[PDB]
Amino acid sequence: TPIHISWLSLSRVNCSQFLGLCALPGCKFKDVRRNVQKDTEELKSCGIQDIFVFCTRGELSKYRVPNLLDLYQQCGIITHHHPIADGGTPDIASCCEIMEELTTCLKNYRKTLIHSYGGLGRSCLVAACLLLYLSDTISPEQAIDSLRDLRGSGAIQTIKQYNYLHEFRDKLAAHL
Repeated sequence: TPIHISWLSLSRVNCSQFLGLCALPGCKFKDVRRNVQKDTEELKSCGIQDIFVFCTRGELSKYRVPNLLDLYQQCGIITHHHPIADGGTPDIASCCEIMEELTTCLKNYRKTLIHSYGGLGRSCLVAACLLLYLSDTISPEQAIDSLRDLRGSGAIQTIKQYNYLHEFRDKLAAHL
């Protein structure tokens, strides 16, 4: 099979663009045997221009895709690797850099895709953060609902992540 991308509409934050989310491309784990090169080519063939990866180095090793980043760039895709702990959250400085690189991809009209291990939690956390980021009217609860509607009730994984969403605005406000 291909690799499925779940496209998030950003119209709720006044944006014509869509943001793509997915699970680990080329992942090879129990019962899951993907072809990292075919997947890459597929994404490339789809028009993907920029890809954000939140999987750590260890994971890329575990799931036998250590040169994931390599392959993406070999295919002409700009790769944004910002490791976030499985079940964890990004510090404010890193999450801030992610928001900025994402916003730029959109303002440039770049077909953008983001992924974690299972595209459910770390990825939804960043996606939901981007909604709060681009809108000052949407609630954490609402941003969570939008991703829940896209990824399922398991959109956000841990209460640590829920906790980050609530107050992400305040933590981000903390700007010296």
